Amino acid sequence: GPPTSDDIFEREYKYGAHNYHPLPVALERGKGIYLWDVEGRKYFDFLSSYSAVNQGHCHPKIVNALKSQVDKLTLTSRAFYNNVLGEYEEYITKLFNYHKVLPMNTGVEAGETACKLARKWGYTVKGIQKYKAKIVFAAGNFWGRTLSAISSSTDPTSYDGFGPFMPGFDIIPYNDLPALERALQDPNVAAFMVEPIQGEAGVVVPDPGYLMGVRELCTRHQVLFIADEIQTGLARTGRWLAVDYENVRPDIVLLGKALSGGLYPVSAVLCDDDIMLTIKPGEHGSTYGGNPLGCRVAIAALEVLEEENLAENADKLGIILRNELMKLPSDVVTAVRGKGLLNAIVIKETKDWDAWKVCLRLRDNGLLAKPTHGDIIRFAPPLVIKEDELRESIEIINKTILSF
Amino acid sequence: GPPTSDDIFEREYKYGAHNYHPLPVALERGKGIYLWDVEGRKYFDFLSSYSAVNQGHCHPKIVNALKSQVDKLTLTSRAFYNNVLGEYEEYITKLFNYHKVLPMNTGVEAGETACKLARKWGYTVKGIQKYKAKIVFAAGNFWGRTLSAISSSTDPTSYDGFGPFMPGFDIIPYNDLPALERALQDPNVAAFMVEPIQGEAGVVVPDPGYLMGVRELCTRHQVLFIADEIQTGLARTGRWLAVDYENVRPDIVLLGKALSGGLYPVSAVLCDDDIMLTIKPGEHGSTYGGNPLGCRVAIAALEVLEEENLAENADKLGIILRNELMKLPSDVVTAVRGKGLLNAIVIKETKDWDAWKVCLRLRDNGLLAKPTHGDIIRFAPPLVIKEDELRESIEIINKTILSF
Ligand SMILES: Cc1[nH+]cc(COP(=O)(O)O)c(C[NH2+][C@H]2C[C@@H](C(=O)[O-])CC2C=O)c1[O-]
Ligand SMILES: Cc1[nH+]cc(COP(=O)(O)O)c(C[NH2+][C@H]2C[C@@H](C(=O)[O-])C[C@H]2C=O)c1[O-]
Repeated sequence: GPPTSDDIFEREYKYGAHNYHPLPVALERGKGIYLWDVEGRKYFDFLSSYSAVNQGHCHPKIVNALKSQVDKLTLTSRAFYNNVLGEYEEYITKLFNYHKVLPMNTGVEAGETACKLARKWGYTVKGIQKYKAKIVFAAGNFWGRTLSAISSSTDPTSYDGFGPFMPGFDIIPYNDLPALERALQDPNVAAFMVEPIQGEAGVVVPDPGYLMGVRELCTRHQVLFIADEIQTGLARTGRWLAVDYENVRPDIVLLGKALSGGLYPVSAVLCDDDIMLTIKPGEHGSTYGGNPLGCRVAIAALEVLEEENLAENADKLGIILRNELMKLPSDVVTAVRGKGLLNAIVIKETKDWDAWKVCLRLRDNGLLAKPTHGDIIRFAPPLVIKEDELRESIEIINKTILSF
Repeated sequence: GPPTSDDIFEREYKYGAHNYHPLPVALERGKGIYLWDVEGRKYFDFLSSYSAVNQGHCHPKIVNALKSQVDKLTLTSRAFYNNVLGEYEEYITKLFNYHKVLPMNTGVEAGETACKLARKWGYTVKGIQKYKAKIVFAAGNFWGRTLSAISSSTDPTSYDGFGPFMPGFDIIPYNDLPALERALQDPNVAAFMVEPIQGEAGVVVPDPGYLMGVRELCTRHQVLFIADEIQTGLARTGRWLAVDYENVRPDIVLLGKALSGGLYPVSAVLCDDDIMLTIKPGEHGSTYGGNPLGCRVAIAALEVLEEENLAENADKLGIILRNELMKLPSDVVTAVRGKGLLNAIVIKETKDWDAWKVCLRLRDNGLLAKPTHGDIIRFAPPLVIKEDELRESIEIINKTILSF
């Protein structure tokens, strides 16, 4: 065990795969909104592990839930029942007001599950001829790194080199109701999968009334509306789900990341009986999906969000953050956009700087954030952050931006 | 919170998806080789969560590793480095003697990652024209429930209804070297993915010399040999990897399940530099893949396997188990097969009994096991089980089988 930061990089370089190019910073401790590196330096976290730690790192109540259950039982597999799962299922379903939930582990798996449902329902309920069922996605979407996920990606870095692509995936522009209308003319379309705000694409927010339109068009052409809320859901945008901003009820909602508070890989797929029960016994699952340990963390993690009114906090602090960022000069920061605490800025890439360089200097001033395309820096702190703390971070941003 | 077993079933029936039909038994506690239900009844576990708990449930050293790290840091995402990952990577790679490891969460994800590597290497190193690269699998294979996984399945229950399938997946019979030779005639084949013993299919063991043949044919036609050891690896069959029985070195090995000891979803993809480095930064990953918490559990979990010589235990006890099971009457138990502590029996389905009924009666006599096709019951206890305990379980098996 080499203790120094450079030794952590070079050890991961030798023995680990080069499938990431992370911001050079070796972290050793995390608590609430703060991260510490192995030389003891302290950083505000403005990524929140793409929203996985809405509750802040190692939130005590979520930690205790984990610590309590590990001493009892962690995995039976779903060959048997465990005592915890059904309790979790009763909570999550009643919370979001859907008949049933299907538990999975990672975010991609929730997506894969939704496509399987979309398709199954397409064949069995809609009466589409077998293996002609289609799913529409939006350009800029991101929902994982499986062969299926990357088959619906408009990002060359994701799909280039990764071999024949899954058929039945059509792609239309995001934030475009005429495009959706055009596409849903084909009776073989089963679902449209879309994010209320596109995270990985650079916090792209659609025009007011987009989600209402999507809901209305889906209903009109008998097509399932799948809301991927893995990153925008669970309080970050300032509501339980980002779709709540327009009072829209998707057929299928996907949850992940914050569902655990960073303590365990837990994802969920929420839908009603007419859709969910198209999948009979033996036809879908996952070894760790619904395990006792994950479910306990999830209950705790959801309790934190509700009882600390983190949505309401996120909404109000979001406004402050954006208003301050808009005071930066238009020549340097060309855009500020977001809902709640899922915001971003676009920096003008020039001969004296880019987003990477900025993020390096932010790190040197005690703030951690990562660029997502080369001009776009994302500002997503944990939702347990308070007004003064946020105003310290903003000063760190201003300082760093104005120093170039 | 209803405390009774029937209430656990009916609550999961109402609020949870119907994608499993588990053996009616509601478990609340697990430790070593034992599981306890909510009415306080005690059961030997002869499934080991399909090999996830090789180390027994809640093994103290693995528990402590989890308990220690949760208080420190659990998830930064791979936008940054953490202090733990590279330590894990140095251990796992040196243990199995491969240059690099790519960390993922669930078993399916390791599979998906291997195909992506197989393909990428096919295009970039082998020079296959883009999107003609093929992967061969074996009939009866099982490696997850993604659209890709089920696209290579010969099981109707897995693929029927799940919409157009991934191209470039050819399927040949298992345990058939002439079939493999035939298939690898096509220069566009990139990899052959196969299990040393097929778990989900009903513990199907190939003839001695199959894996040597597979290794020799793969090498001859410049095709990657991908060994899925998610279930057979990590001591269960009586070796570090089941492939070790024939001293064969696959190009890519997949690990999972026992890599954590049931305490966390951790999978790994192990290969050398010429294959691994075909994937550049930004082109593959996973939110929870390589997280500090999972890596700490994994180190601990691998330490238990080595320092408690569980392979050596598994091998010896395996022999006893099989020898005893073969003494059962041929009229009832038509086959016994396995390596180490991954065994199974086939029951003759008749009007007086089947595998399901048997497993119900085993439950009533304090043993837990599930059938995998309707005639096949799997016997896979945790590897920390000792000779007397195993001989108590055997008496439970004999008793139950002879009572019909
Ligand atoms: C809306 C939505 N839908 C599904 C998923 C799949 O989630 P998962 O990783 O658990 O399979 C995600 C995960 N988003 C990630 C993962 C990440 C990495 O480091 O690989 C980069 C990144 C940026 O957004 C998601 O944002
Ligand atoms: C060799 C190998 N390779 C990949 C995977 C997928 O891994 P994972 O589920 O972790 O994603 C598995 C999973 N084995 C399981 C999971 C299960 C269910 O409930 O669906 C049926 C069962 C029987 O063995 C595997 O044995």
